[PDB]
Parts: sequence; C-alpha cells; structure tokens
Amino acid sequence: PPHGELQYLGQIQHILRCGVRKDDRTGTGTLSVFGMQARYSLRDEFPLLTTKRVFWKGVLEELLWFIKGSTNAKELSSKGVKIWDANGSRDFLDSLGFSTREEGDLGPVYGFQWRHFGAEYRDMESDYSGQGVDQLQRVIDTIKTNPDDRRIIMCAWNPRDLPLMALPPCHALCQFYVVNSELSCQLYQRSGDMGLGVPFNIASYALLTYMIAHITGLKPGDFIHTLGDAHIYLNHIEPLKIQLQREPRPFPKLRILRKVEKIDDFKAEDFQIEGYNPHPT
Amino acid sequence: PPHGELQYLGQIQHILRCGVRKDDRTGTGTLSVFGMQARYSLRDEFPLLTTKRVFWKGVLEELLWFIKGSTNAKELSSKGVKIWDANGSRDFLDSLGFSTREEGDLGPVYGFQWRHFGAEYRDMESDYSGQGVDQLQRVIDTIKTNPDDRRIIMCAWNPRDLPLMALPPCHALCQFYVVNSELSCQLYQRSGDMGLGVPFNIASYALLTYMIAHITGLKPGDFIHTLGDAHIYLNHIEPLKIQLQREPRPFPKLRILRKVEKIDDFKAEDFQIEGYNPHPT
Repeated sequence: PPHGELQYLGQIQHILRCGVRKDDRTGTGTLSVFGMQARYSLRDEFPLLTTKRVFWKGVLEELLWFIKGSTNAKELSSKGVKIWDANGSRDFLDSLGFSTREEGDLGPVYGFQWRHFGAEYRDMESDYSGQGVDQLQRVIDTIKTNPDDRRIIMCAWNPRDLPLMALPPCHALCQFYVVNSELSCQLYQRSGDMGLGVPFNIASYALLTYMIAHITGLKPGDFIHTLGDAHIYLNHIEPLKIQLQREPRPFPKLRILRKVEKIDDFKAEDFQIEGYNPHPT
Repeated sequence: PPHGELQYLGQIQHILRCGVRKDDRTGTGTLSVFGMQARYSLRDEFPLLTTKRVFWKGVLEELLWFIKGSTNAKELSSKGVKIWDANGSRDFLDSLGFSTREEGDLGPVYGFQWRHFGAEYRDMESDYSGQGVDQLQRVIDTIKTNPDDRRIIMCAWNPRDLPLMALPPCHALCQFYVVNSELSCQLYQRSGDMGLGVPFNIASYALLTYMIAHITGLKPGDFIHTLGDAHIYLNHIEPLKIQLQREPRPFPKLRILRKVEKIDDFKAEDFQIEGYNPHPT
C-alpha cells in the first residue's frame, strides 16, 4: 500500500504545475484548480498529515463545538481555540452590517445548520431545541435502520441563511455510506487552502466519521475529499515547494478511550492520538 | 489527446472489478463504489457519450423544464419525454402517502428548488413568484458581476422539503467556476445508475453550462462529474461489458443557432447536435 498523504502532496504538485491565477474576495492572489478528489483510508490509521504539523486540538475542539450546535465563537475560544474569533469580532460584525448582534454572533453557521436546519435564527443564546432539522441525528439514525440508504446527507449550505452568516461554509455537504459494516464519508469542499486549510479539513471529517462509526457500531472505511476551487496562495508557493520534498511519516492512530453511545456526550478527553511524529515547520 | 469517454468506461470497469454487493430501496441489487470523479471538457465539443445512444431530446427538454420552475411531470410528458411520469404516477404517489396529491405532482423537485429555494411548497399549480431564493438567476448574476466568486452554488438538497418531495435529488448540488473567461461546472451526484442514468446526467449539466456560459458571454471549460454511490445493477453487467469492447467515436458539438439574452428565453429549437455517431443497442 502507498501512503495516503501522497495524494495531498500530488494535488499540490498539480496546482503548482497546471494551476492558473485567480483572486479571492480581497484581491489576493492564488494559483487555482477546479475539481479534485482524494481518498483517505481510515482503516486502522488516521489521515493526520505528517509533512507538516496539524492543529489537532483545534480540529477536535471545533468539531465538538459544531456538534454542540454552538454558534457563539466565545464558547469555542474558552477552550483555547481562536480560529473563529476574528469573525465574531465587535467590529467585523458591523462590517457585514450586523450592528445589532453582540460580540461572537456568527449567525447560522455549521453547528446551527447541522442540528437545526430550516429554523429561524434569533441570537447565539436562543434555544433552538427540537427546532428545525437535526440532520446529524438523522444521519446516525438512518445508518442504524437502513445502512443501504443512499441519502445519508448532512448539508450545511442554506441559501436563505447565507446573508446572515459571517461567511458561507467551505464545506457545502457531506454524505455517508455503509457497506460490509464499514462507514465511509465523502465531503464536498467548495473552497480549499491546500497550504493551511485542507489538512485541517481532512482531520475534521475523518474525526466525525470515527465518531459516528463508533456510535453506530461500525468500523471506519474511506474518507473521500472532493474539492471545488482548490487553490494555493502565492505567498505559500515556496514553503510548499520545500514541503513536497519531505517524506510522509506513518500516519498516527485515533483511539476512543470510552464506550460512548449518544453523540452529544463525546468529550475532548475521549480521543487520543498516538504515534504522531510530523515534520518541523 | 485522450478521449473523454474513457473515464466513463474506466469507472464502469472499476465498479465491475472492485465493486461490492449493495442493495437499494427495493431489495435490488447492485455493485457499489463510493466516491468517483471524472472531468469532461466542453471546449469545442460536447460530452454526449457515444458507446450507446443518449436520449438528447429528453436531456434538452428536461432542463428547460427545470428552468421553467416546473414540478408537474405531465408538462414534460407533453413534450415527448416520458421519464418522470411513473414518478408522478397516480399509483406511485399513493405508494408514498400522496393520495391527497394530484397526478404529475412530483413535489418540491428540481424546478422548484432552483427558482424558489426556501419557499413553502403547496402544489404543482400555485405560483411561487417572489418566493424562495432564485438560485439559477443568482448564479448567472454572480457570474456576470463577480466571476472570482468561490460561492457560486445551486443547491437542490433541502432537508426541510425532503418529506414533501417524491424522489429526493440524485443531483444534490452544482458549483460554477470562472477563470480566464472560461465557465466550469461541478456536479455532486448523490447516487449514479452507471449503465443507465449517468450518461444522461452528464449531458444534462454540460448543457446547463453551455446555456449559462452563452448567457454570460463565456466559453465553457470543464464539467467535473463527482459521484457518491456509483453503482451498477446486476442485470446490466453483461450489456455493459459488451459496451466495454467498443471504442468511443469523437464527441459531437453543440451549436447555439441564435442569441439568447436571458436563460428563460431558451427554446428547444435553438440547439443543434452535430457529429453524433453513437453505437447502437
């Protein structure tokens, strides 16, 4: 078997070679490619990239934050993870016109879309219990009842809610798939930062799969990563060039430390990564 | 230059070889693979598969039917396309607790979601003008004014309208991409009947790209076909393996006979398939 990270590095080679120049919303400033797909096996290994360190604590703590259904960036920052803070800033919110929202109010992002799709969004601290659609539970339930179902889909893209978010999700939807008691997951990521973003988004959905496969009593299969606008920022061309030279270490292993039955009962101390020795930045 | 149809036949060979037994809703009866991707060029050619004849009239009529905001299957059947009739059947409906619902009424399917996303569906006759997000136009608008946008997405998956609709979309969403005056499109297909529905599905979203590009004054680039549950029904295996022995004829071309300002002004008589030489069956 070849390494799973060799797909990610190969995707960088392609963008560096055949990628064309394209700007984002600020004028920057990228080398882009439209349409990619890589498959990462989760079978007795966890696709946490090794040619550079990945913020696993950020990965883990953000997902639980999503699963909680939280939409307040302060509730995440308390755990020492700051990747969402600047979007709930007391000035950036007014930049989008959201002057009425208090500090932290991202609007109807992932956690709200996952647990309460369709619901009318009030504030961060409003209780949306039983309101909307808990498609995360619908996923877990459907897997338990009809594993053959070709509809196990959790969509975070709500066209009604787009003008109310800090920014539209880079992960439109994910779809789950069960065969031979193996749970597999495909993620559709509309936009991907191969340098900074992408490695984080592989761990995040490999983790979710590991969570659901644990609950539904299945064993993790493949994680399919599908990209739309796969781009490399020009100020990363050289650091990525040197990283391509590095050789992938053996993937670590994600292990759950207690039998968890419900999904909202998962805590950051239930997961342990062992054997993770990445390259130095 | 490698022929684009080889990807389709290639996918089939993989599923026949590395595919596993997986059933569907009705106990049948397939060979499944989760996660596929193929790229079909739209540059000076149209990916109408030629190893077997594709029902282009149906491909063309169904899409105009979509743009029409239609959910009545008989509006399409009246055009010589009988592919949604059994789904809008007076019996198929009763087999889904839609005994209160009239025949042809497929529910909040594609045509509704594209033109009126987020609107309270009632029936196939009420007009939902000024209701629901017009995703189809918002796409065209954003392409005209902001081609760098990494958010041009037409999502047809609405977990709220999932009860009310007959068949939940096999085509969850499609994303558009513009660089160097080239419009590209990627479809995320929830499930794919390889030897039956897939060639039809490919031609559908290529045409849509050809339409939108024509409207937006652009030259079509690539159509990326991402698949989730890609499957082959057991009774298609031998007909498909004979089809595997065929060498693909050069793809036809799609000429637009006139000049259309708005997407709604499109008519069947504006298109002309040229150079289509498919194998028989």
